[PDB]
Amino acid sequence: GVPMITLSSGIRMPALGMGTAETMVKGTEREKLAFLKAIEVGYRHFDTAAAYQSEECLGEAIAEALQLGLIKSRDELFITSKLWCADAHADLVLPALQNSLRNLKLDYLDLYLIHHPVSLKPGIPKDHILPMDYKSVWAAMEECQTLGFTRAIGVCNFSCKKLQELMAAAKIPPVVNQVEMSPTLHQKNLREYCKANNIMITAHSVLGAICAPWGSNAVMDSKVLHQIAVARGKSVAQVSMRWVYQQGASLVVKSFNEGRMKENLKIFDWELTAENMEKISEIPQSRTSSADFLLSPTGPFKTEEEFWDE
Repeated sequence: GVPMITLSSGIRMPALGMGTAETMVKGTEREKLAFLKAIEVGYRHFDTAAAYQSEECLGEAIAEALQLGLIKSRDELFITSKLWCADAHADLVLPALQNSLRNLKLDYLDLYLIHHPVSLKPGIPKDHILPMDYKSVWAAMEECQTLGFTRAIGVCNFSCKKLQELMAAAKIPPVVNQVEMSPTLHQKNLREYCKANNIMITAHSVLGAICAPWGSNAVMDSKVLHQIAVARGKSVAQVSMRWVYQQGASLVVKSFNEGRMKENLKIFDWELTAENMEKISEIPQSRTSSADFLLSPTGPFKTEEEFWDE
């Protein structure tokens, strides 16, 4: 099945997880049925965020998955949620996590991440984007683990530069850095630093977010990946996701239909040859998921090069 990844703290992590559609609107009951279907197919790692108001759909799906005997216990699952920038302030982190736990109908999370390396004024508007205090927020994240409300803590979309900034006063180092990674964004430099510090790389937007406004077609319409997919008898989607795992990375994928989420679990039964990786290593680079919704002429980051340090 899905291999387990041993994180730096000893916590086991299912290498392949399923995320939630990045819609900052309410949750549909078709989302809940998709989560329940993933559990029935064989997914145990699920990745949500408080910014998408879809946690209650995952909480309902977990509850019904236990009712239907699909899983026998909650400790069979690896639930992850993220801290929204509006609550990315010291005294506001623990109320934020306890709210996500009440929405999820859970008592603890398996992993708690910081969504973006920025803060927001508690109330996209560009006047509200505020520079993050990495030391005080991470200390609150560190307390969230000590009190038992989460088993591990991490970060999302953190550059190698900003990681060292958070690693300075860190008592509990980040276990996971969830960043964009695909055959069009190799992240060699970031994966080089995280490997030497035992930070796990979890890849989002493995397919370039073809369905989102901030996405592109650089992965799904790649004629390089098409050629490999036919040689190996796979789809373009499985070639990209196999590449991420074969680089020693975790990955969260968004599955809107039972056809794809059944095929996604088959990336662990085959292997890309040595050339296949060399032909992919020379693919031109293009970052899809842009933080231009977080770029403010008044805030900490005003260009794409400052947010990503590239």
